[PDB]
Amino acid sequence: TAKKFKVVTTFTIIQDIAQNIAGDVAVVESITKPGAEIHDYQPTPRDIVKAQSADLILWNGMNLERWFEKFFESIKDVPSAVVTAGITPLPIREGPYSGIANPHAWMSPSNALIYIENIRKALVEHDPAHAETYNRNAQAYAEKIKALDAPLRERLSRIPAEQRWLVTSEGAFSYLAKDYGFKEVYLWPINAEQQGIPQQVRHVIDIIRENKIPVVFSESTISDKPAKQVSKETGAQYGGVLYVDSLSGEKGPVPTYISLINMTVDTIAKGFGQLEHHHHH
Ligand SMILES: [Fe+3]
Repeated sequence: TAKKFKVVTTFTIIQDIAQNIAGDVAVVESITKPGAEIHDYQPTPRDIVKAQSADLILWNGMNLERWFEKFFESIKDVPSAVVTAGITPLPIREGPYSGIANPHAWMSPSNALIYIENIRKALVEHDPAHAETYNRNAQAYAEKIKALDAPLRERLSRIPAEQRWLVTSEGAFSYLAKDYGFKEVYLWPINAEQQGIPQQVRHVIDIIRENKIPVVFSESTISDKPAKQVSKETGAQYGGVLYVDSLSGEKGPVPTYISLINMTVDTIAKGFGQLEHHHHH
């Protein structure tokens, strides 16, 4: 058989999901590389050539990729497909992007089942010669995602309802927090060049003090300094780096979509746990 069906995605979470559905019969490549900021990414000549060479382009939609529309004007005769059809959007409530959908829908495992379904449909339509391989790989991979729900829930189970505050830098965890009963606090609603972050840093400092929230987090594609400022001024621990916008590289700590969900939930649970330094009181 000749060269495989080539799929190009806008960022790495879609790439890894799509690659599991594709298995060995298609090659899935990501426009943005691990670690790169994906909201205001600036496409390069490599990105255009890679997209022009694909047989299918997958993107998130929900205004995640602010660059995609201009980028896509420069690609001729490549079909695109949004992978979030059927997602129920949560709105951004503050800032210059109030009213636009919060696009980080993949942070909910049960939304991943909708991503998988939409990717599977797109692949079967545009490469029907391998339809049965996509359908079987999509089914098998949905079962892996469904098996995550019960252990993720167990991992968070000793944080009582009123202590479940998720304090992060980007408000990128709203779909995860909704599924698992967390109240979200963020330093900015969504990545962008924007006013109001120093103000919000001080608003969040007050919320942590009033509710005795023990931990705050940052994310892997943005600067950890505002979160460290919050930790310094409140006494809350800096709980480390959460992954939402990007996987790591293939040899780093978060190589797959499932690992991103597990590491993020585990890092959250470790931030609330009492297993630090201990004395005999
Ligand atoms: Fe984001």
